[PDB]
Amino acid sequence: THKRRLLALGPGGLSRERAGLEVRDVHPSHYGRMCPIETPEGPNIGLIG
DNA sequence: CGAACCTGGTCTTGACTCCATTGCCGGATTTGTATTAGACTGGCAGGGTTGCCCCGAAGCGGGCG
Repeated sequence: THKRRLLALGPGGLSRERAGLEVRDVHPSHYGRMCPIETPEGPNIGLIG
């Protein structure tokens, strides 16, 4: 699970200081394409899936 | 009762040794400067991608003198 992991913060990706809370949220196009359960639990909720 | 003894510190003499310490002294290296003569004549360059708030500044529409 450290491979096959989707990340959302990099060069050209969204930094935490510019992170919008809309991108944190799941929405029903993740069904089958991402997992709403598994994500980091600290301040990086929803960015890393 | 008095006379020597050997030995502690306490100190002195003088000779010996040994090593710092400059002083050259000659050479090695190293730091800075100058000089290249055909002709050359205006840059690459991504972080920006928030949200909110306060505020300063431009700019134009609005009445105005």
